[PDB]
Amino acid sequence: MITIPYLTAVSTYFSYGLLFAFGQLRDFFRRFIDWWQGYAPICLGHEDFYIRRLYHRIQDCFERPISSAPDAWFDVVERYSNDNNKTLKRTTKTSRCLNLGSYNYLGFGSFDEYCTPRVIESLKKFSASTCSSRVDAGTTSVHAELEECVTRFVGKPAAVVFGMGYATNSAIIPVLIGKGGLIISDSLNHSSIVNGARGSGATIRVFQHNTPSHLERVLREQIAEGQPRTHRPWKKIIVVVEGIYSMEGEICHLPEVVAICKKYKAYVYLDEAHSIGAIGKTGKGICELLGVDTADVDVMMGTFTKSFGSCGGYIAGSKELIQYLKHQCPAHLYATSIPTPSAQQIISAIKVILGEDGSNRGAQKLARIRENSNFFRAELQKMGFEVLGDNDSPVMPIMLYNPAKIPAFSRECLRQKVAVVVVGFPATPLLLARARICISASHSREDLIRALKVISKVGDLSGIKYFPAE
Amino acid sequence: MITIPYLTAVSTYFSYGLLFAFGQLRDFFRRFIDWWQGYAPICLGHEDFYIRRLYHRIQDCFERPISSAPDAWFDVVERYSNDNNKTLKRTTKTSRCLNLGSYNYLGFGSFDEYCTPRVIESLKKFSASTCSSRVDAGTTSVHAELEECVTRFVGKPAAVVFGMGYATNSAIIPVLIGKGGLIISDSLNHSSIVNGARGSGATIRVFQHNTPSHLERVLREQIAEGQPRTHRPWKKIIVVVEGIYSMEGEICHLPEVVAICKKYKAYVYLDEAHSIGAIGKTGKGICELLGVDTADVDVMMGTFTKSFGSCGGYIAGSKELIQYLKHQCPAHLYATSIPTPSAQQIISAIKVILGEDGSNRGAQKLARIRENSNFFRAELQKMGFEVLGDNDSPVMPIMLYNPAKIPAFSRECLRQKVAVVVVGFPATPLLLARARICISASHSREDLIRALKVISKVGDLSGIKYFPAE
Repeated sequence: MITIPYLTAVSTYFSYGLLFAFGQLRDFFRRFIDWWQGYAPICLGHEDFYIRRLYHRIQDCFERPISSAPDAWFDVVERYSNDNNKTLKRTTKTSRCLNLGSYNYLGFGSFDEYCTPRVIESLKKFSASTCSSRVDAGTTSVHAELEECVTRFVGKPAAVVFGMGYATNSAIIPVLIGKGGLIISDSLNHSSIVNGARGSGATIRVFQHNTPSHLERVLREQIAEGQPRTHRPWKKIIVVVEGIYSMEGEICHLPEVVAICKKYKAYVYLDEAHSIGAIGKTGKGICELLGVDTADVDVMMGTFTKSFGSCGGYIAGSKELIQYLKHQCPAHLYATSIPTPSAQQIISAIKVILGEDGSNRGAQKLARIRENSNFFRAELQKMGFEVLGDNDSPVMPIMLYNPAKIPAFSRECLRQKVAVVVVGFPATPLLLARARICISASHSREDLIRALKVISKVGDLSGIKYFPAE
Repeated sequence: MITIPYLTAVSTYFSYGLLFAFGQLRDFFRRFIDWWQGYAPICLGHEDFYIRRLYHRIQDCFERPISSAPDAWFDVVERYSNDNNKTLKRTTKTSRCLNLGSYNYLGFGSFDEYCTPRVIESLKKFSASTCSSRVDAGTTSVHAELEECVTRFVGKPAAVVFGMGYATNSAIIPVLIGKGGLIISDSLNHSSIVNGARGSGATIRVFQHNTPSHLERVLREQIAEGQPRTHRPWKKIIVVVEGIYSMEGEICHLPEVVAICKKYKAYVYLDEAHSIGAIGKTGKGICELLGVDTADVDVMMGTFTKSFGSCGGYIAGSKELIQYLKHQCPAHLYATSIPTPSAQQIISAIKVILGEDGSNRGAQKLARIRENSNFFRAELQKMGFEVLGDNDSPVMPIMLYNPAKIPAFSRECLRQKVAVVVVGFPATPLLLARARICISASHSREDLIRALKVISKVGDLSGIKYFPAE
């Protein structure tokens, strides 16, 4: 699924083994110096080896504090050590870098003159948020008006909105499935989905990432073998897939997945976290870009953090599914309602996207998010880099493959006034370290042109042009 | 289940091996002399080895033709060879032996003055039997009156009567169970029951003869493992047992079997072939002797050949079972009805047994069948023989254990005017050859006394007094 140059797959294992060897050696001279209030230690000796022997070496590439709105250009605060690199502290000095590590695709995480004036007015009339849950006193009028805009937008009959995009997967999967069920998940699913599956009693299998000929062969075996020990019938089967598989940048093969789930009478659980304002000619997600009937999928989970510039989540489906969840979902019963100015800013963003604001800049954003991604991705391939994903996706990871290139590609770019994101080993597979580039609809062409020459010059030093240029 | 003297288990295998060795040698000198119309042979070379090398040596102990009614005393025809023992032919000379190899328990296979005059009258008014089946023109009035006497006698709501006791098991088991079902049979079941189970598509397991602690352990495994390859659920389970296990003479442990079949929701199929006029204070069978509610068993098969002195069979059960069988049983639809004088002789025998004939000799038979069996069996044990069965059973096999004692115990007894039955290897297990003694209610005490001294003198020569006398 990823083409790896053979000579680089060898100098990566060597680079990791050298780190392992020096780390064990150094940790062996700490265990004999600890000779100099009775409870067990907070953490054992060797459960955080790669946290203190690999992460602390490059800890200045993460948790960079900014002091400006998440815009195309922000200010980055500078940090010193003051005690030989153990606890970084922040100065007063700042910079002015190009934002390429945020998520605001449509450029809503800013001050725009249709949403912020309405949200400020919906603040001084409702005071932040209610202190009760939604079934007691936290269902304001704004919370009832917003659950209609989401149903109109997404397309399904009814929807529920929560206040966290991570609790939208750990507090719902236990409700729909329980013990005796099955969950054929995709390999590269978020942590929230797997934690939600663990919170119930269901069994989890995994089919190969983004290929249906392997999804069929797993369903056949699992229905022909029943429960793992007492070969009862499987009470249910649910298949979980994602719209755009981030950190791989690929659009899912939805038409070929739904067709196989219908045949074996399994259910489908879609996850449009990255693809609900980005892809599509109207912004309706993958079910519109790929031309699939929205009633073939049973549940559709989403998130407003990335595109609409406001926290939250939702679930949409048949009108009895929503009635069941509103009566038996712990996140709906026990948790405080989503704040009011954080719901007005979703209402007034869906109005802009649908063009009901009077102006017509709801289509300029949708066109400029595409004419920027198709340009950046095309230009990176011509210089010989290795970028993944298709042509219609806001994310494009660049593969690095070497643990030592992670602090080299980031420190140079920050020094030349460009900010990016890099991902290491403990989170990713060992061999696949990458950098993630996020392109928004607020970047101008003059910025992408200037940022491509900064990247092309840094990529010569590290030698990450694995493919041949022209 | 049978105590075998060790020194006799060794001279039996030696006796059989010597027969095997001489047989192979002799058959090897026939295959080279056959040198002196194109179709394949009727029978291969070596599928009837024990028919021509073991049975032909003692073929004069079987198929003895008699020329008198099956009474306490009959006439046995004498046979010569005339061509060096290849084809026995019958003479005109006869004998007068003591009948100990028939089956008429209650002494109905004779000329008694309440049944024969009625049967002769029901003959000259109905001419043998109808030439049609029962669903077209073979349901005479006598056939409708007889199916009421059987329901009154047996006790269950409805009953069907057939014309053969062997077709009463091969044409019904296919109807009740089919493919996907299970049949836990007892080891020592008749050939008809196993053939009937083979005629359907059901699977057959076997539990250990007359022990319930092994019946439970088979049901547990078979319900915990499902179908043998595709672990579906078992569609049904039926348990087949017999009232009195002939050729072992034991009464079944019915109360401990029904209790375990209720627990696992299996069905029960009883087989009262040997125990429907013999045991019981009224002659109602094992369900009366052992005190078990007759509604705990689902199907009850029987036979009129042994006790009532007339061919036939029956099945009794719930009024919808009979309605289903009368509409979907091949033996009821395609086969000629049971003859009329052979049904009148069952009606007029059940009337005698129930005491509705005016006289009271329906209880004299039931008492004299018991005071004769309890005497004969008690006297045989005191002389040191090995007899099986309980105290309430008309059959008592005497074990011989040696293939050469089969023609020795029979030829002597016939010479001293006593007729018995012996059973060999191809039919029985190898080690267990026996003689079967049948005691009726028509034998007098003077006959049993005289027959016991003939047996006690023959048993000295062959040395079949394995147990110690007093």
